[PDB]
Amino acid sequence: RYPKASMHVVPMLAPNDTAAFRALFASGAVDPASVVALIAKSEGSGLHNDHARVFADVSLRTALAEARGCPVEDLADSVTVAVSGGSPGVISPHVTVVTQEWVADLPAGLPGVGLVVGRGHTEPILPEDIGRTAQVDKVADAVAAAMLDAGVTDPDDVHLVMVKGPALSSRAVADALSRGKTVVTSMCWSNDASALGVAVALGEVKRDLVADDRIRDLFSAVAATSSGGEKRGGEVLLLANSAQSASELRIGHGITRDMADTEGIKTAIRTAGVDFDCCLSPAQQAQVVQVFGKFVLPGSDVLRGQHITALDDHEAHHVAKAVGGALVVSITGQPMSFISGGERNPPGGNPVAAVVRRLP
Amino acid sequence: RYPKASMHVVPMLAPNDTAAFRALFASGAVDPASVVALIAKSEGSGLHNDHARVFADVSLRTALAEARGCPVEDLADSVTVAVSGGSPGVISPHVTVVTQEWVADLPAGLPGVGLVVGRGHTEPILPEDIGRTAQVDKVADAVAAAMLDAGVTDPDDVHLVMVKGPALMCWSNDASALGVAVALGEVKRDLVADDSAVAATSSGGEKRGGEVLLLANSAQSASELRIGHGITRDMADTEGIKTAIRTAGVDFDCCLSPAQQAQVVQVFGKFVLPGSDVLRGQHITALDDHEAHHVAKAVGGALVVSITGQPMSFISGGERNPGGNPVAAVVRR
Amino acid sequence: RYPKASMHVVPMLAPNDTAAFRALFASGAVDPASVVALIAKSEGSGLHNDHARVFADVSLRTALAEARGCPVEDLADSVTVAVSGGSPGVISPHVTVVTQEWVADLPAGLPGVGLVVGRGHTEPILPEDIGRTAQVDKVADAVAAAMLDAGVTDPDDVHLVMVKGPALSSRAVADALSRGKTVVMCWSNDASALGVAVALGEVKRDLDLFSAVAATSSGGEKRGGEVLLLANSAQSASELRIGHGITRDMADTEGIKTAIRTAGVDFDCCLSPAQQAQVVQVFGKFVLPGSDVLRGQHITALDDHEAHHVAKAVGGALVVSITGQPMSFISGGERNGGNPVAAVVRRL
Amino acid sequence: RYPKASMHVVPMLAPNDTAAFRALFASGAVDPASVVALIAKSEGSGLHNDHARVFADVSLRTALAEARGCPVEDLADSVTVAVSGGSPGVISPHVTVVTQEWVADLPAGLPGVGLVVGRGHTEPILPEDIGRTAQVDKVADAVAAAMLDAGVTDPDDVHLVMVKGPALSSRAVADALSRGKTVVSMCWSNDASALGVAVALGEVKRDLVADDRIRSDWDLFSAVAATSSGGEKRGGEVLLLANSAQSASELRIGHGITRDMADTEGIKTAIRTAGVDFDCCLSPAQQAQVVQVFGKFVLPGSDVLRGQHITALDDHEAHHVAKAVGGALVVSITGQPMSFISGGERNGGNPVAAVVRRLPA
Repeated sequence: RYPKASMHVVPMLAPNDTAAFRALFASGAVDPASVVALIAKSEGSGLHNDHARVFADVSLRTALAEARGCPVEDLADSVTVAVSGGSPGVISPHVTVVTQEWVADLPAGLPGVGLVVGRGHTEPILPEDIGRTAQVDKVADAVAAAMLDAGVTDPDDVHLVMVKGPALSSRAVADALSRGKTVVTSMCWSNDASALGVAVALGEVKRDLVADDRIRDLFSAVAATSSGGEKRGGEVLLLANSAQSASELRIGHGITRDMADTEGIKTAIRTAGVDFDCCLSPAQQAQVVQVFGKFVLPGSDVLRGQHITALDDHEAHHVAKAVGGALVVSITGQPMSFISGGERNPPGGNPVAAVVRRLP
Repeated sequence: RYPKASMHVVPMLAPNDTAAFRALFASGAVDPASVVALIAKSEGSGLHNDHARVFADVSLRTALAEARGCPVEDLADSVTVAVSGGSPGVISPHVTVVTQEWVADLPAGLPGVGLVVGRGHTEPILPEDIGRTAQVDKVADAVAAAMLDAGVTDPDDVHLVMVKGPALMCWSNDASALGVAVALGEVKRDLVADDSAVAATSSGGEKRGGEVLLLANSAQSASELRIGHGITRDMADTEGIKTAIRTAGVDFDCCLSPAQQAQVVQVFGKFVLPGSDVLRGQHITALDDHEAHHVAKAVGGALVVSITGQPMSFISGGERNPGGNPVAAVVRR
Repeated sequence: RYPKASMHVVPMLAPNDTAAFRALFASGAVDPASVVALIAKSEGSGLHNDHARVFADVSLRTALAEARGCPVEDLADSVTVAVSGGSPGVISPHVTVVTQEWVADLPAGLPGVGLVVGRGHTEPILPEDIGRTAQVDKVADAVAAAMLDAGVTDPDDVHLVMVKGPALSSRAVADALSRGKTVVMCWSNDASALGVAVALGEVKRDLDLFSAVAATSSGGEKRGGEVLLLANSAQSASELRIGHGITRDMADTEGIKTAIRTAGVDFDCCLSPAQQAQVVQVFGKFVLPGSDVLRGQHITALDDHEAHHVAKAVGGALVVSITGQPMSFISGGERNGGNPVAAVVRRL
Repeated sequence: RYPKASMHVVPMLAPNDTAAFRALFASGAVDPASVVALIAKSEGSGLHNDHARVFADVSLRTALAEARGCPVEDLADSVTVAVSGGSPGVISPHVTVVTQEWVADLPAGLPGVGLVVGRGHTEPILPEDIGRTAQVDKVADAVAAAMLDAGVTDPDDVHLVMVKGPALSSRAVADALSRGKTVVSMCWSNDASALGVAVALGEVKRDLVADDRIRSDWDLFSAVAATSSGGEKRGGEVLLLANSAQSASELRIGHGITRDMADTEGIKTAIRTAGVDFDCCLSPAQQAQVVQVFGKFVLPGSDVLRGQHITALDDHEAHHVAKAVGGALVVSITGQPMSFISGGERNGGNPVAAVVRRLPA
């Protein structure tokens, strides 16, 4: 069997504006039953208590389930819904719809490698596990599972790994206590452990070097981790390439070197299959289907030898995404770009992945 | 009487960090008596009640007067102090020190036109004038006066005009901008009633005296700098910045080389909120956002700095308005 | 036809937490078909683009229609859903569920006047009407209609009037233009408030000119305005009574106290725990003050970028300090120095 | 010698508005040379990078020094300048000017105990000390020194202890590393400082202190500590307000504990124990007897209030909101917007002190 993945980027005027999204299926353009991921940007704060984000999640699930003719509960483990809140500046709220179907015959004429999607699920992550080696392990297992689901064995062909974990709630800690266990305290821990899990499963870090005392040098260049809610089941969404891919897309990745750097974005675009020096032409820009950039706050308050306010700013989270969005969009000309972050900090360095067209 | 203008960009770790600024003069590198403008970015909100901004203003004046050996009151109309609050993201707080002296003796091999600075003062602007034609007129007079002070007569050689007006705010700014338009012939005076590509207007305080700071070019310039300008087409556009850089004298297609980047001394970009919430055919949140003022500057700073690689860039704006934002660049000549 | 109004205040841990709300009906405690108003506080910004607020609105409707066995579209003109965003400080997010049944025996036991609820609907308010006398008039009609629905004729027995109006969109302005008409949120609110004043005789239709009891808000494109009115009447079978007061300045508790007292609680300065518990709900609108002078001193309340949030924080602190109940309906934050506050207490 | 302390509360329309402040001295009403503390509220964010706060600090010092006829550097260790940023809602920015002179003879007719002010200085607090027992100890020493400076030996007569400590700067950590020491910021310094106060006042036994329980064992606290930290200055500072029988002051201080975020009883207890006799409300006259309130409104320990969920810990504007609430409470009782409402940092009981008039018979 050969995998055929597609991406459709549709706008949202509000967290609950599913008009264009529904039109995608109503028009016959996309089969709702083949949808494997929804990756969205919503308007709002982007903070841990952003209810708009949840609103978008709920709305998108309800729309998709309606289009499938199933009740909403069914979508439980069949689709990855990842909504990142906060869409400052040039970032246009949207949802990227990811489909994948498997076909008996490989189309001919497809150059090099092509996009493939894998998904994975963690064993329940108990509150006692959060930020600790148990989480690291369970995530690693899920990532390996996702690599297998995508039919990928070379980790250098894995270009983006999104992990959704749980965070510590008061009900969670109460549960831990009620079973005589302790907790690390929250979201910062879950995220770090998750990132480390990715690093382990992709061989970027040796498992021997992991311990609860060293969790919070050891990095993944392609991890995009987030945490929240009470759901103990973690989830992995993996985007890679393979020679067996029937997709008309290819993914690449890069590392943004500092807060003002465009080269990481460019590298993502270029390694995905677009050939250019400095700028993209309109046509080349249009070949870029989606960019997934995580713009976490920098490691320091020094930028090109000068002091910046980016760590001191009460609005740091918002500002970081604003800057990232400005950069990405200035290159691609496409406001509907997936700009996540600015939680906390390759030192100084942020991941960015690009999905571009791969034509026969 | 050739004019020789220079710019020295020095960092500030805080609104009252005048260390590097003082070192500029203490080292003999710059003559404090030749300082004609201070143009700074401070950390803070950028809003009308930003006291950090005022803190930077007060601190800078006190430092400069100390370096001059005069008391602070004397600087009253000899130096233009313009502090724009709010330095989000990649913008590094700083002060651009602008000097100008006249020299008897025009030095040989300077290509084309060169940077010149002019300054002007309005008649008192009465509260009854704010946002009305009287303001428009008084500002226009001050701009003409500034053009004369710089020894410039061709308005196509004027590349930046900063106006500082009083408040009782959006009105004062609009009237001031119109004043600039009138004085540069961009708009006919007849078309003005109570019912510019290069204006950078701001207002605040009770001070009835408006102030103009004008940056232009002239053939008679002994300056080792040149200024250019551009128009930012929408919120995601880098072409206006590039045009500013290019027309100032840097020859490039798409990107600058490290050397070329280093040839850019300062950028003065005003990033007012867009005219609409549509950008490249898509909805954006930029007008709805409670932090719009901050975000606009963040975006502008990201753009400018991504091109020049210099965090100490003068990114102002955040005020309210489908596009069209002024940017000036000062480069080596 | 004797009216029996009740209020059930239930917590929400998030805009879409309808657990306690659903349990209200599932337990048999409240009949969902008798629900006439949902009045909620949600977590969020309280600003014009607060989607959490909308999230709560949608969630509440979807929960009430479920408990009614209808689909959600029906709740159409039958229930007033009013969600005020922004719950800073001591304000606990919640929904006050307002039921009203008509019935047969007037009990006795039941001293003086009692709570009654009236509802009303405006003629479509066209964009050309917003902020103008047409709106004033249509709102006035809707308020009169609501007074009638409640069986009240004396406007001195009306103690709270909530108006939901439309605001000006682009699509609205485009509409006005396409028919050659000229348009004038702040506007819609003022006109609505003036409507209430007219209908209650506080201001003479042929003219400093406030309503002491109006609580107005505007938003969306829906041309149909809505009135929710809370009053008293001698014909009321309710175990509750409503009163109102005016908050004199930003630091004043006397308006809250007056609301409580005139609703039927007898106290001088403080309430006892028991008296506190007699207070079922407080509806206070804490709009920004008229000036930046307070007890002879300068305050930052008008300059503050977070003014809207801070005003509610202050109001919530005041109300809750008196009643000891975090689940209090504290709205406002808009720009204007006297604020309305109403209290609903046990009759008993 | 008998101490005579006074307090003059004057408004500020901006961080650098020293008009009313200067008029205080120019009018002869107050002797600038007797000023021992400036305690101010400024407009601004209240956050760690609030430059308006610093602006107020600088402005006040410059004004005071000008009034003294000395240069500003001299005020170095003679005056405690404590500016708390962020004045939301009903809080009117202002500066409370604290004077103290010593007199040979005690005026007669002064009932009970009276206000006295003490000041103290820590040994340099090294970055390796921040949040650790070394800080706890150095602060304790400084508080004992302040108690002695005020002529007070009974810790039950100490009603407010303001500690200004250092915080961990990026250059501080570099220094620590450069000397082979470890570190761990502002929350730590504050906790350690608070513990220092608790130790020096006998509220907590020294034996019970350890680096592993400073932040952990929340049982250990001081009912009267008001701690803050910031800057690079290694020298901590204590400002202590107490009572004594030897006081010639026409004021008396009291304190209370705010039980939860919605509680007025702590404020009331402060007022009452300071010398105002009332049950529930104050009369206008009684209100006017209250000269200043110093309340620290740090965020609550939990998000449960009177059995319900509140947003106060989740809110991105928590720091601001906490002070808005506190200010509402204080001002609702005293009717005086110029009240010293600090806090906003993190943790469910908050200290509040009140200074009222104590008139001769």
